[PDB]
Amino acid sequence: SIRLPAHLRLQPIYWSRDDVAQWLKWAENEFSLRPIDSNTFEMNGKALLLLTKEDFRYRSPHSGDELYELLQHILKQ
Amino acid sequence: SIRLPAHLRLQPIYWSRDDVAQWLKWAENEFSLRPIDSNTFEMNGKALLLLTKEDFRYRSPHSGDELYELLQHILKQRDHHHHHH
Amino acid sequence: SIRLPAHLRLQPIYWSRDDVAQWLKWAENEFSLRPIDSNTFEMNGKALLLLTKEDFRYRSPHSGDELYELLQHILKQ
Repeated sequence: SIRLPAHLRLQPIYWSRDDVAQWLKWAENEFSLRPIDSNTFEMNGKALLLLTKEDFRYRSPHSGDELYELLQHILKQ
Repeated sequence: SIRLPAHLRLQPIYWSRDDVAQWLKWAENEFSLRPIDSNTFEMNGKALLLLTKEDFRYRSPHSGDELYELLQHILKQRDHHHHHH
Repeated sequence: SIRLPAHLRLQPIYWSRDDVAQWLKWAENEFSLRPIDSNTFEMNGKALLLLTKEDFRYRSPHSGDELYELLQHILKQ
């Protein structure tokens, strides 16, 4: 299953810039992804929700698609 | 959700150049974007609608994707406003 | 038929990042595919299951569709 750390259980639309960075770090560890510079997603959650999947892919060629789908899964929960 | 001020809740095609500037200020605040220069898009809404996402990135290296997609969301909202029951 | 080697019979959701790489190595040989880079999917099984078929196609222009359907077959088994 997919369970977020307590500090990230709020809806993504409320995530701060730090929350987004924490989410990226959590995802890296939970899914064994290649590390990326969190500054590639220089925004909060409300802005993150505006990005298209292609926007995720160009920011992270190696994990963007997974991160986008992970976010969709979180929203669907 | 996303709610524009009254003077901007019209279809973007009806936005004046000043409306576009006001939209940028509203967006910067609403989405906590890095400071957007007032000369980023000196044109009216009809003109803004002709730009591509790449154009938004060139004009706003820091917030182009956010701004372009925010405009897409606004267009979808207007479409729903005019076509729902 | 399609039979996974003993070390890959555990459910994909439990695959480690190395297991995913082992699956790719097995698939390339079993299906006579073009060479698959061992880091084509830098993630574990939980992450692999979140990707879409389009993502597989982008990651592997030569075999992504086949690998995605192979995974579905494994999940159905």
